[PDB]
Amino acid sequence: GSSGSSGYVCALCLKKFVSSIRLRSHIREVHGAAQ
Ligand SMILES: [Zn+2]
Repeated sequence: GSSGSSGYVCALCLKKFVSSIRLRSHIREVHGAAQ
């Protein structure tokens, strides 16, 4: 396997973030996966 990508990226909007949490909540406010 190959390595590279360090940061985290959304699975829907495909947007990169600073940390995991910052991305998690983003999906709850932007994507709101708490339906
Ligand atoms: Zn997103």
